[PDB]
Amino acid sequence: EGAVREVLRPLLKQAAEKTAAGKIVFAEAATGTGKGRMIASLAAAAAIKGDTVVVSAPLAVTWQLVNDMKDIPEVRRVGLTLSLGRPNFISPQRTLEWAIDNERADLAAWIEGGGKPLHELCWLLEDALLLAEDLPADSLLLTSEDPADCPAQQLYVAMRSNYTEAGIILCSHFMLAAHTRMMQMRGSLPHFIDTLIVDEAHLLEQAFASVYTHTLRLRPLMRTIESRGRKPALDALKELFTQMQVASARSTNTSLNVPLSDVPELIPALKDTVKTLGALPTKGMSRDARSVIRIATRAANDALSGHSRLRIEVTPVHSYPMLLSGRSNLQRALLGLWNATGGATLVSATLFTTGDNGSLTRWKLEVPTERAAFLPPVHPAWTTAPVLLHKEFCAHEPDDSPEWATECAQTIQGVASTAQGGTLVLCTSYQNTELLAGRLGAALGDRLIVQSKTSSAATCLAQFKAKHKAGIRPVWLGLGAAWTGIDLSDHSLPDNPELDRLLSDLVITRIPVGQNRSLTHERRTAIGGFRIISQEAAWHFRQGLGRLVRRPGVTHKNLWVLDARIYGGAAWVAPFRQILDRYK
Repeated sequence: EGAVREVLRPLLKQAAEKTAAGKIVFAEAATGTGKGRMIASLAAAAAIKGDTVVVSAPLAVTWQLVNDMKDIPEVRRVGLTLSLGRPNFISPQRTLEWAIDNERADLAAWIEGGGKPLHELCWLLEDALLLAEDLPADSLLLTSEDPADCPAQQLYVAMRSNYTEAGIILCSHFMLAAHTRMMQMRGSLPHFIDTLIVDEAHLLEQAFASVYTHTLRLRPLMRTIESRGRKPALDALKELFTQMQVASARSTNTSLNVPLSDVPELIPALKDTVKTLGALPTKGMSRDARSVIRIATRAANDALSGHSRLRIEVTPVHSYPMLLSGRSNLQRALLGLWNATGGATLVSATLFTTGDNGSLTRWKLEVPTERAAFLPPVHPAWTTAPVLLHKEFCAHEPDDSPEWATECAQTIQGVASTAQGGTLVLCTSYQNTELLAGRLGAALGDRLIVQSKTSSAATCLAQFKAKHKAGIRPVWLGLGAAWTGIDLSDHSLPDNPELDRLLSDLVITRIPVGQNRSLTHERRTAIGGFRIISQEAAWHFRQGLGRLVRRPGVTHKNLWVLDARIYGGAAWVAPFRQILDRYK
């Protein structure tokens, strides 16, 4: 209990209390405040009382979390274990195959190299998601029908051997979501979690979302069908492929997620497929082909079903044919989680939108308001003290045009000249990256790091690290996952914050409006209006600004916000300027 830093001592004692009361606590503490110490204290406290403690954390931070939690002597009496279900592991074979015919050389290399971390934990889905953002995880996850000699399969078996029913179960958000959905469908986790601690809860929602996303990928399926039932199964898939195109042109864009009612052209083939794929003999099938037919049938069924929304990728737009089916409402699934939860402490650096307003996060995770509790935030002054906010900005309104691209690249070149070290330059579009890359790369080589669909966020991260260690002054056109969850703190030199130049300049080229393409946020925006478009945008803005200051004691860091609309004095940019007035 005594581990926690002094400033987090109050937020602990409330959160431990209310969770004992049965409330769902929203504990927001900024990055670099020793949150893991608090997590350890709460988990041990609820474990010594004897009721089941489950701490769900992104598996990337599970290492430091166990390193914090085993320093409590009570978590040695009462056992600590790690529930590592197959939802944590991809299929190396299927993932490598998907990487090849989608030309993600980074992902293919990582699989070939052994799936090493970015027993030892390999083939991790979170690492693969660092490597490939749009991974169709549902059809690339380790299943029960995968070969015993498949490396990920046998690593999972080796860990299932070491699993002992214990007091504190450490968990990934994906394991939690998969367990909850499995419980949902009846009518390796405790069927009633008495105490729940969710680190990095801002991601938990997406986890649940991914667990309900079923994807039918027709090319590996057709090649797996390679026997009795060949023409019917292959031609059912062929028809399903040919009907996927009469909505890939009918749609005003390929990207709007339509229900099954809007596009009935897919209804027959689906049915056909579901039976033809089911007609094939399982005696006469290799163990690994069972997985690709099972997952395909499950996706096709979850298409022709009560509550699901669809999207298509076929023909000239997308070389890899793929039908996606996701639920737009996660109310039943998250309420099944919460009804099986006595108390819960949602912990993250970003739970609130302004002050202690947990309303949007409340609605995201479908917490019942009678249980919610918004404890006050904990943001020490050093989150803004070393930072120096500047004024200059690309006067051209960001409209994804060559004029804006050239002028913004001019401004970024100036920043690069004054830059004393690593520079992050966050964009909101692949196109914004393409343009800025082309115009800004004439002046910068061996310094420019351009994020791309081919060049993963992880590859650019490692290139930033290495170009820093050698003495180059690197600029990174960051994108997507660069706003959230890339740690740009120099990992050497921990014992002195000193003058860390790995991230000296952060550069917001554009306000992150509409970066959330999830179905759930689409429903929310439909119901509640533009105000939560703005709330989500300011949420992403907070997270992007959170890249810079990672721990107490840093110096000479510079914030740059190049958006024209922020200084144009309009009304909607008000909550952004409000978080900007907190600087300099």
